[PDB]
Amino acid sequence: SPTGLAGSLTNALSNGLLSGGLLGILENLPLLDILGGLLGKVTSVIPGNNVIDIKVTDPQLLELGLVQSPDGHRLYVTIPLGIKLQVNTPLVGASLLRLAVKLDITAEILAVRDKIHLVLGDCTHSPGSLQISLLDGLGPLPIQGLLDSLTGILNKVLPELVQGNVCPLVNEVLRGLDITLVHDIVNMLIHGLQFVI
Amino acid sequence: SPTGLAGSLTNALSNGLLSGGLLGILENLPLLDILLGKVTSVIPGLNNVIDIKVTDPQLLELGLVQSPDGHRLYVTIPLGIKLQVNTPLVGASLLRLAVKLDITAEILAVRDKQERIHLVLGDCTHSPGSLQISLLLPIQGLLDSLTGILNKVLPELVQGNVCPLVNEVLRGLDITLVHDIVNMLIHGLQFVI
Ligand SMILES: [N+]
Ligand code: NA
Repeated sequence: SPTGLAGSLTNALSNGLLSGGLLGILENLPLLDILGGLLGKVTSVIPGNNVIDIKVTDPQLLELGLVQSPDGHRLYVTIPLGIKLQVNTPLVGASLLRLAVKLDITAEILAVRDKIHLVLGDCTHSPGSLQISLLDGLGPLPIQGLLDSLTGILNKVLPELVQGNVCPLVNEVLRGLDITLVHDIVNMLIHGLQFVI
Repeated sequence: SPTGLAGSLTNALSNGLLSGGLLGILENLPLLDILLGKVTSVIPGLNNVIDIKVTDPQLLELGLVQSPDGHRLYVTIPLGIKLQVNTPLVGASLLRLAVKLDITAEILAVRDKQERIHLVLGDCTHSPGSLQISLLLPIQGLLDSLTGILNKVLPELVQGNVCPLVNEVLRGLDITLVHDIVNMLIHGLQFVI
């Protein structure tokens, strides 16, 4: 089952991310930190328990993708990510929405010189990767009256959040990859040779 | 466990050989099958001169080296066996031997006139100066006789039975491992440390 560089890099990346650890990073996202208006936020806190609450669970990593530029000098790894968002309200003590979330992080890997060598270029959220799906709901009301408003803000906040949280890690994983694996992959890029087919 | 090509190649070969399966081939070597005293034993009815068993077949760490131009590759396949010598005539054992032998497979990348690149074996040979022999009522006499014949027969026998295998293994290697190695050899690029 030993294989070539392409299959070795993605296998090595995954193992690096998981010992990062990515899943913990994907469980401890500060979604509320960022996500009338404040009057309610104030009335509930001063209420002396309420508001809505959001739990992050079932974080997961899926099979990485790998694509190489036609010229052969650049590598683009895509990192499919998954989380579930449990939307509740402690006030009534009920769960209103259960969402499944999927998102991709597209990291570009470059070869660079500074006397370590295989480095992260652009880390970003792939456009169109964010798929929010309804898993469960208290009833027809939150689904017909809350979801779309909720997902709407989510399509605006999450991607840049995940990118910012995940993106540092992959760089830490690139530097720390097997020395000999890196060396070989660099050679192939420098000479614009295809190893991802 | 994920490494570069060199590291990956060695592990791939080791797993490939063992599941080949190399050990069985070494045990089943036809050492015996190979004048007056010889024909005499045949004519009598109820007698067998001597027998040899091969035991404790073992595969050691492969060695890898790359040519200076970076176009050819030389993998070293260290081998080990134990030879127990018996005389079935009497019911006795005789002596035990430890034999260590090295096989050297050269691995090349050649370009086809049709732009296709194939990875090719040619050639495999028992490595000169590899064969080593050690001792585990008297028996000092035959020892030099057994040592002498082993010294002029074994290496070619092992080469003959083993390197057909390695050739089988190289064919069955991972498609992308081969394509990656081949590209780097045919473009003269070092990946062996
Ligand atoms: N809504
Ligand atoms: Na629910």
